[PDB]
Amino acid sequence: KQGPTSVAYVEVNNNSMLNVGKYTLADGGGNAFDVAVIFAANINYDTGTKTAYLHFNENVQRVLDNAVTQIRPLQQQGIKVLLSVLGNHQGAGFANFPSQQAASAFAKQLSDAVAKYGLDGVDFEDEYAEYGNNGTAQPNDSSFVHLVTALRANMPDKIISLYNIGPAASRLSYGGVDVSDKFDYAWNPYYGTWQVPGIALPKAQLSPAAVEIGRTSRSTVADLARRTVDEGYGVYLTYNLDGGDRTADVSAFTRELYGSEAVRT
Repeated sequence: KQGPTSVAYVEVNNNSMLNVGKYTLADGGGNAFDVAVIFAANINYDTGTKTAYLHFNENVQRVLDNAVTQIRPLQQQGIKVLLSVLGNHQGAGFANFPSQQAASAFAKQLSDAVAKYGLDGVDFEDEYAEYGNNGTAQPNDSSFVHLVTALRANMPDKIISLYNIGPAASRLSYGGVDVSDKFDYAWNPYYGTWQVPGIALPKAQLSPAAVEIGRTSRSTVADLARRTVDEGYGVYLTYNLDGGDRTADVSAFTRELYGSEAVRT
């Protein structure tokens, strides 16, 4: 298979990660999706101790406890699986840590989860944090840089991706360290649109197109897939793959990205 790397986010609350592996290219090809992303763990806040922590709802936790049956089959196929983290309405966000050590400790919880669950990386989604709640600070300049630096130092061989959105996304430099280069990918968060992430990453590691399997039009899927290749970008993001027969939606993008149809099951 040759072309942009395609990513599929799966809302494990109502959907199976295992559906990402059922799509392959009709030609010799290979997987229709290269990266699967578990949506989503959260950054919560312990108000009494003034410290943020990595929270996993029972559903995400179960995908994890059951990684041998929910994740390994994808990984055996060659599919890289990422854990995504989101704000959770608790004041604490990625651009919110008060010190390097606080940001580092959260970095550690992420790092450990990647190792404990044999994952391939972490994806950051700075949305819904609600900076200010529970006496937290507003976004500061150092927090996200501290987090990324610490996370990358812990797992130098894993993927760290940025969901282009929120305060953190534009706070990539503090001190003599710009953490842009510490990211493997950055993608557009808005479905059915083309929005080039501003992060100083090469076009091969960026995905300006964002489509939602099931809610974004088929002509739009092809158009953004074709534009991805033509413009020189190397990543293509698909949001919310379900368990329905999405063979034709997947083919609309595999055709442009790799010159082939998709086949399911």
